[PDB]
Amino acid sequence: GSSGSSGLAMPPGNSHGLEVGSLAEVKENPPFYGVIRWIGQPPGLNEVLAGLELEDECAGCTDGTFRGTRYFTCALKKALFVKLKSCRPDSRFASLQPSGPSSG
Repeated sequence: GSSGSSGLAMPPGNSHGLEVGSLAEVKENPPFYGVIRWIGQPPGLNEVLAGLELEDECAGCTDGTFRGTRYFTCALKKALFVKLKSCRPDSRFASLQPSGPSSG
């Protein structure tokens, strides 16, 4: 076990903690940010693809449809699918103890 304070780490699993609902980041040329939506493998190519919904409307993306198979419901031009294995936890909106003194 790693020597720290925060646990819930499963490197042997996916990478750290990338699941539906949680924010993640993809390592590519265009630096963008999106939250996970659907995580699965289409009928043909076995690969954990986590559907990320881009906050910014970029021309070229889809409305949450991979290979003509809608997994979730999102806006138009704000759904980019990527390999979950090549994803990174996004702590852009991660909070830890809003206040110091917890003892009321």
